[PDB]
Amino acid sequence: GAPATVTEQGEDITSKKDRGVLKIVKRVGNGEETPMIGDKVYVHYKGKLSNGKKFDSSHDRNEPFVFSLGKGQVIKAWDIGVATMKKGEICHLLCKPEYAYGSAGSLPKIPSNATLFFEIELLDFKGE
Ligand SMILES: COc1ccc(OCCN2CC[C@H]3CCC[C@@H](C2=O)N3S(=O)(=O)c2ccc3[nH]c(=O)sc3c2)cc1OC
Repeated sequence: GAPATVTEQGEDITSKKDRGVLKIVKRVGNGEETPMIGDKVYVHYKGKLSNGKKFDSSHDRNEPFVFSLGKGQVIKAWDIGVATMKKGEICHLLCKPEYAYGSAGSLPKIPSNATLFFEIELLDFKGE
């Protein structure tokens, strides 16, 4: 399935090249511009654990998830991954725990040492 495919066929987008964050572009977005640090970014996403369980979805809430890019408001994999996206892009990200919730996990849904899969759509980005 998609998690296996990004695990085996994804591109390492980390600066360390430690394969901690792998990406596949699923839908090519618009133009060449990616967001800049501090931009307000609007995304839709769904996340799955490596046991196949969906643990979150913005679609199911009928509202996007909004954060300021590159400020540690989200897991490291998201700051790194969303920074690579164009407006309108959909990607898959495979996130090792060192770029996610680490040994701590995140109760109630994310266990210790969890590799996470996300589908992310970059809806918009704007400077404030
Ligand atoms: C700078 O370092 C950090 C900053 C913020 C962090 O977490 C708060 C931000 N945040 C939650 C929003 C959401 C979308 C954005 C990505 C991610 C997220 O970052 N989660 S998520 O889908 O993985 C997700 C969803 C439901 C859910 N239910 C649970 O019981 S656990 C859980 C996890 C953690 C950081 O380092 C550990």
